[PDB]
Amino acid sequence: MIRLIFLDIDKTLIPGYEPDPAKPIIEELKDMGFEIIFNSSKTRAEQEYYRKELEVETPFISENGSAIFIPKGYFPYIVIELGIRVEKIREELKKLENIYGLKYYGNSTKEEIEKFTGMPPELVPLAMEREYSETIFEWSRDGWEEVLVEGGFKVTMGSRFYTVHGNSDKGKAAKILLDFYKRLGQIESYAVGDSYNDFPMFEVVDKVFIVGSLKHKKAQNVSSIIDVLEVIKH
Ligand SMILES: [Mg+2]
Repeated sequence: MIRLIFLDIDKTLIPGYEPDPAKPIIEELKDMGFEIIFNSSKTRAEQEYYRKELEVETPFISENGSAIFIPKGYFPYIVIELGIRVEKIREELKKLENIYGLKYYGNSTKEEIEKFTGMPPELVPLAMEREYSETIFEWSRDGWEEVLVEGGFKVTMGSRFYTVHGNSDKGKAAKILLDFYKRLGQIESYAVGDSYNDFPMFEVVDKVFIVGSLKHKKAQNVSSIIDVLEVIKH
């Protein structure tokens, strides 16, 4: 049987932006025989950095399930796009930008982005390589969300800011990836997250953990990712 776990990153796997704290977690999960799938709002460029740093070479899912990346020849990258291109999102944000005082990646400076996100300077370039979504760092007037929703977009609160994306989510992407594993055998699925963008995942796995206080029906709350591992041991 295949044990697979979907791991969110920000505010779930690591405290901040440095990968180091997660090394022990990934090693332990690997020793326990898990297939570790990152499923984060982070861009593919950002996740490739974490993957390389943590030696994770499994499929991963980016920008709130907007795309599934499967390493060439992984199953006995191949990209499955499920969201919408970021240029279409920016076209609409541009129209709303000066109506709602919006600040997002496309209209903010590296400096602003660092201040908004608390991101280490050297990592900001990976965050700016967006393919299917935007992040709203701030606004000066409410109402833009309703407008984007009616325009066909999804607005989902993440670990730090709202994310504007297309017609997909972490669960739709997880569900599709889970089918690939099912062709290989029986699966015991887990999901670990921390915010609203993680809810769609919870609806598709057997066991669910939430790091922090956000409550969810099918989810068991814990204070940290370490706890998740302890619980799993049993
Ligand atoms: Mg998160």
